[PDB]
Amino acid sequence: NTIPIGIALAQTSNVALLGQEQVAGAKIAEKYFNDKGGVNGTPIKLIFQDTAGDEAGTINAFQTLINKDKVVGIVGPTLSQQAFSANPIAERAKVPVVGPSNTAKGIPEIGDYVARVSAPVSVVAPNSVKAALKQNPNIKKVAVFFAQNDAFSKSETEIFQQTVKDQGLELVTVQKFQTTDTDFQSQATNAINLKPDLVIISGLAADGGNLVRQLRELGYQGAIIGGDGLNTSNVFAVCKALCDGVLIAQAYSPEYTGEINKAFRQAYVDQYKKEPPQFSAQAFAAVQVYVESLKALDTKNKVSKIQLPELRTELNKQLLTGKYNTPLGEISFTPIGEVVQKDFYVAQIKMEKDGSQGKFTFLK
Ligand SMILES: CC(C)[C@H](N)C(=O)O
Ligand SMILES: [Mg+2]
Repeated sequence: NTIPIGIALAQTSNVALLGQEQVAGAKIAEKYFNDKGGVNGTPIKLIFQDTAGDEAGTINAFQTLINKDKVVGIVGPTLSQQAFSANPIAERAKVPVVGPSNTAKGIPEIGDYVARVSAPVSVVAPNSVKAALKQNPNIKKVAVFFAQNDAFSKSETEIFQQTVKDQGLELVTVQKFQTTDTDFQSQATNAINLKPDLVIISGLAADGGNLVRQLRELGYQGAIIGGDGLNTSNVFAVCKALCDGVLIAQAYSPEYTGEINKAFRQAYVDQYKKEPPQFSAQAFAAVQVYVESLKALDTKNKVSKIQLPELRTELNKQLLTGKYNTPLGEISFTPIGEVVQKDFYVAQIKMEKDGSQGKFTFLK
């Protein structure tokens, strides 16, 4: 006997350039927690249902997990775009959802069954603008790009634009693109003609990487910030040496000294031969929230005897009250499921000259 927890992430499509790191973190969590006896001796069982890259696929994944797989709760989905469509399904069904990486404004507000462990754009994004200004205090002109079809990108770009204004900088253009575009020559040229000192990009990974590469190809030599959708080593293949120097805010640091981060990091590095990325740590934290909440609930009200609808409702109630020492740091939730988290960072892509290898360097 095991306790089923649903994992609904993008395992296919270009959205999997983000989702695959989340899957990796979830699997590390499953082993970590099951090796510790699961829920008071009862193992958990992660049930993975691929969402693919759109809303329909996410809705289908959620419905399958809820109805066929009888899960006690869901971790997912990957994108805020998917969450706004699918999370109401879980809300209506009274099944908890813990978002690992949905950072758009409004996610926890979807309902009483929706929480997230991922700090939102309003607190994450401004960090990278400040870091760019530290590296070049003479930045004056800023060009902004965003994916107009993606909910998170639209939410993130508003924060970047407001931050640019509040820092007293000149916003010289806002250019739009689609996440499915591969070519950005006209937008990139129109921005470059305005002589920006800083370029900020809110898109996802393939699109963001292609845009970075093209800006450099077209002669742009200024600073570049990527938003959360570029926050993956999967961009390295796309922009190669021309990824070098891109600044990306972080809601996780491998060097954070919390005991569980040490264990998570060691497990990750031993397997993948590089530092754990933010998305992996966030997925681990989401699974941790479920395991620790299930343990607390089970101690007070043995879960093997609770029928599923009540188990789901009691688990949701429990998780919202918990405090968790996770790889992300000490976190908890507001009464509506927003994460409470203290520390943020900025990292910078450092490519090797040949362009075939790189890493994220954390700024001090
Ligand atoms: C990069 C992506 C996972 C983004 N944080 C979102 O909310 O969709
Ligand atoms: Mg909520």
